Amino acid sequence: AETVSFNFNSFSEGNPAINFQGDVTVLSNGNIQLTNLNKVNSVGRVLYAMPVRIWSSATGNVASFLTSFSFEMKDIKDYDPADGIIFFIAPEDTQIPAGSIGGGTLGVSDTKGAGHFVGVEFDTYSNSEYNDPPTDHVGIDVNSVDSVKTVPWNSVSGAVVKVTVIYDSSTKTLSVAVTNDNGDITTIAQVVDLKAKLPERVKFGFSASGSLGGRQIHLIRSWSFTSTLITT
Amino acid sequence: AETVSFNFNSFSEGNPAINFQGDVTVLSNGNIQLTNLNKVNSVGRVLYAMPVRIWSSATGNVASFLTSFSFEMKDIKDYDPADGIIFFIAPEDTQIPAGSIGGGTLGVSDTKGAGHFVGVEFDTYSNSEYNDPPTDHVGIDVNSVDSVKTVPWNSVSGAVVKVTVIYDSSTKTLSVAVTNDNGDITTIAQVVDLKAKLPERVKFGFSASGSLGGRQIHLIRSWSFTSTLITT
Amino acid sequence: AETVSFNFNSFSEGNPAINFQGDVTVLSNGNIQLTNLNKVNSVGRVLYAMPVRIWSSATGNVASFLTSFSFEMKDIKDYDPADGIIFFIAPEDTQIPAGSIGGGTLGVSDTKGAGHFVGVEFDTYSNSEYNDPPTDHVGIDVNSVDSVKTVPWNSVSGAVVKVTVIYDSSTKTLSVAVTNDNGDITTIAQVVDLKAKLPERVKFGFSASGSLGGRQIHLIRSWSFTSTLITT
Amino acid sequence: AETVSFNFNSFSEGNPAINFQGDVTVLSNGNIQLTNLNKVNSVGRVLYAMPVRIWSSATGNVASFLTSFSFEMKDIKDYDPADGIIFFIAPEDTQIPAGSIGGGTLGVSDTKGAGHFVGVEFDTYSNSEYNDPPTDHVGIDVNSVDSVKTVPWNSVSGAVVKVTVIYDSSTKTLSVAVTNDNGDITTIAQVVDLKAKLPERVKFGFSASGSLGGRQIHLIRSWSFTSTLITT
Ligand SMILES: OC[C@H]1O[C@@H](O[C@H]2[C@H](O)[C@@H](O)[C@@H](O)O[C@@H]2CO)[C@H](O)[C@@H](O)[C@H]1O
Ligand SMILES: OC[C@H]1O[C@@H](O[C@H]2[C@H](O)[C@@H](O)[C@@H](O)O[C@@H]2CO)[C@H](O)[C@@H](O)[C@H]1O
Ligand SMILES: OC[C@H]1O[C@@H](O[C@H]2[C@H](O)[C@@H](O)[C@@H](O)O[C@@H]2CO)[C@H](O)[C@@H](O)[C@H]1O
Ligand SMILES: OC[C@H]1O[C@@H](O[C@H]2[C@H](O)[C@@H](O)[C@@H](O)O[C@@H]2CO)[C@H](O)[C@@H](O)[C@H]1O
Ligand SMILES: [Ca+2]
Ligand SMILES: [Ca+2]
Ligand SMILES: [Ca+2]
Ligand SMILES: [Ca+2]
Ligand SMILES: [Mn+2]
Ligand SMILES: [Mn+2]
Ligand SMILES: [Mn+2]
Ligand SMILES: [Mn+2]
Repeated sequence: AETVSFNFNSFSEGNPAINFQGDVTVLSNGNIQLTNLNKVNSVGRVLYAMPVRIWSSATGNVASFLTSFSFEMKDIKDYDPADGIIFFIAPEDTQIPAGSIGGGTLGVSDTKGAGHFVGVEFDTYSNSEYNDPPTDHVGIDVNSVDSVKTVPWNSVSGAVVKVTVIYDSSTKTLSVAVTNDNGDITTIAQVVDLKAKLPERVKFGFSASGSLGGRQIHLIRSWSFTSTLITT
Repeated sequence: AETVSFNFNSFSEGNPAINFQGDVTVLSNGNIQLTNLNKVNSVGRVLYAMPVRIWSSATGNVASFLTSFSFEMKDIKDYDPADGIIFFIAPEDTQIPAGSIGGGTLGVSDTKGAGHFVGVEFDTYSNSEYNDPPTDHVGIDVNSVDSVKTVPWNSVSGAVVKVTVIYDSSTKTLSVAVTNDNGDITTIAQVVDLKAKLPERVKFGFSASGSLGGRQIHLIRSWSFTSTLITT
Repeated sequence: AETVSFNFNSFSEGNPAINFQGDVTVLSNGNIQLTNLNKVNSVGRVLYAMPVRIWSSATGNVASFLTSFSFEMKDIKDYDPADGIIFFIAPEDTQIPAGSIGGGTLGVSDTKGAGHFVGVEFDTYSNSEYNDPPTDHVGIDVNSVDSVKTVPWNSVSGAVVKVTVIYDSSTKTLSVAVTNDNGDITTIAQVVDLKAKLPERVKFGFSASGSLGGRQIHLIRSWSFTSTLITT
Repeated sequence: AETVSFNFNSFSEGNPAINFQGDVTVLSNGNIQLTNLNKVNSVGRVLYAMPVRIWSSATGNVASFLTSFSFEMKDIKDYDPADGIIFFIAPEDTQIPAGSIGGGTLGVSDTKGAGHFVGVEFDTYSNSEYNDPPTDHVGIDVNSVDSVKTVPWNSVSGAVVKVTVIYDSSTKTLSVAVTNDNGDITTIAQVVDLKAKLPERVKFGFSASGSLGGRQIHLIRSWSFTSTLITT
């Protein structure tokens, strides 16, 4: 089988194994800070530089993957804690949408909320334009920030959140387990045909954004990942 | 919310949080050995002593849970490396089946391979009487060792295996991510309505067994667990 | 290490992790109400259902623990706001003393004030028969409600009180930090050898009581706890 | 009573409430990074700007206090993870020792390891010149980094540690509870006469240092404090 595996307990600007897009910046503590607190409509994204083959066009097999990462979102004086973080999968040539307004687009979609990607969003602001639930939530996104499915969640400022994601190729099931600071877990699963939605080779990464009045600290602390594609 | 969470990096006899059934033994390194290498049809089971309420008859809600554990199976001279380990969920009054023949029953079912439990098996011997695939495998079991679903797997002697399981109550999806020593991951997912198959109060644990000719070292090295039930 | 850890931000009847004894009742808001305002000499106790091994006779080791909890006492019309709440540790077979008169015994001692337990009381009535200080007070109790040591305190009706207790096994020191509604803190420390006073396995819990004329609302709002025993 | 209370969920340079000394720096995420990874023998300290009266020469009373804080230490490529962080109490005019060599001095003692301060150290390097234990450890220091008492500990890279400290004026006991990432707790308590070792007006703060070959990330994430002095 074809396996791609990597582990990051801290990051560094200059590490070729990672693509930095937008306002992303690396702190002296190794944390990746996605958005710039001073910029309006800030958008920052980080992608694993090596594209991953999530499915074979020859066998029709989709890859199974296991990934876990930890992030932290914190409030900053006088700004609404917005808009959130999104773990996404997109075509290998993905870039921040031209003229991105940040905000509820989470840095992965156009103004209508459309884009080419599959991801798990940790949404901390309710955008009625994208049919967001009234509270903070974790959502499964398929080519749109208008979630296919969401579950109520609570974003605690300064809290380190651990997330585990399992994608089972056979069932095409995407399940997420979120471990909040207080020990409680929040889960959400959704069948998503990766081969029908994305190209053979994709890139994995994170993205976050802010608006003029909505800004907060978005940090990726660590990230381990393993994908296995059966080639037979 | 109602959360039960525990983390075992090592075990020690005398700990009231752990119930031992059968040929279980605690090694000095803190590892648990499930079967006795000198006994015919050995069965060993370890359970979290406290019953967990996976669903509420009052709200009809089912709990979501996230658990990861690591184990090791090592061949011993002369015996067939069998029969494996099973991570199961059973009624709180669960006991080793009376007159258990061990072997392919994995210590959780009767001779016909039937019993009251839901589990994830790491089967290393092909029992045709229970329709086992021809190779080592991982399987989702529901009241039977005749798996509802299996996925080809490989048990490497002396290899430390890491497993992560997510049960999403909303979708009733049980997903398993197995990480082999060589970095490759194996996944298997299955929709299982815990509320329909199990009583409100259950116990979680591991069971291993052998036969006269089938014997091998079965080790549980660690186990972390978190279940969250919505009480409103 | 052998660690037992739990966290309760709210409670609900049916959670097997909790044992109720006496007139305990769970409110719709998730709070636990210890006594029944309509019963004479009411006594209500809640205990963590799983026995904890605070010390090993095999190693002579004693565990250290950190626990924090919040409670509230509210006066009711024209009953005496009596008699208080007590956080205690007792043998796992602990039951409300037979023929308990409640009142000043706080639900853990006999009529003479004797019992088998260690605890921290938040006393709101002064029982001369138990040598209570003339005012409300926090006290360290060892097998008796005739506190080994007390510190003046003031129970404010309707006020939420936060408590932090640290037990350092090495020095056998039990220190308590009580944070009042107004912001001030009250502390009390006392060396207590748990190994000498209690058996290896015990239970932690809260007890409250009243009498015929002494009754009030005793509420347990939250409770987090962690103990670690060195097994080596 | 005279009570001083403050709570920081994030810090920032320019906040008059805090004094910065040495190589301290405030990351955009609100975290305080005590040492400079690029400087040899780096020392950074942070203090609550306002001196706190711990004892009174008039009444002879000593204040009790409750304080908890969280920090994080993480390794950096090719540098020994040293030397650690220390929560200290010192005269209101306390300064980084003249000609400090950082390293095992933790930025509070001279070359011989002497200084005017009381503190709890989270020591990650074994300096035999100060009689350190052979492993990472937590220690109570009184005017010397030659801890009056230490307890075995383990500094996990990238893990967020929570510390709770209670000082009971009555028994003059200083007990510390350290909650590790894996949930285990470590405690240490020592009787310390603040009145005899420190002036009436003191300053609380954190200090960390490194050497040429010894460097690591030292972050202070949050800090709440409450001291109450009985003025009668
Ligand atoms: O409050 C945060 C949200 O802001 C929305 O945009 C605001 C913008 O921040 C404000 O300055 C003004 O222009 O009104 C806009 C419309 O609400 C974002 O659209 C939303 O995503 C949040 O970031
Ligand atoms: O070889 C391992 C398998 O043994 C099977 O039982 C054998 C037994 O070991 C042998 O001594 C003889 O009695 O024949 C039995 C039937 O094949 C178990 O049934 C199977 O589960 C494996 O353990
Ligand atoms: O007033 C509260 C105290 O009452 C004492 O008991 C009283 C009882 O309430 C009253 O009805 C009558 O029977 O006299 C008793 C003796 O004083 C309790 O002993 C004390 O603990 C408080 O609850
Ligand atoms: O390795 C960390 C320890 O370093 C010790 O100092 C070293 C110094 O880092 C190195 O450059 C060379 O000069 O040898 C010194 C002697 O060991 C510190 O004394 C110790 O506290 C640690 O930081
Ligand atoms: Ca949104
Ligand atoms: Ca089998
Ligand atoms: Ca009393
Ligand atoms: Ca040192
Ligand atoms: Mn959304
Ligand atoms: Mn099988
Ligand atoms: Mn009393
Ligand atoms: Mn030291």
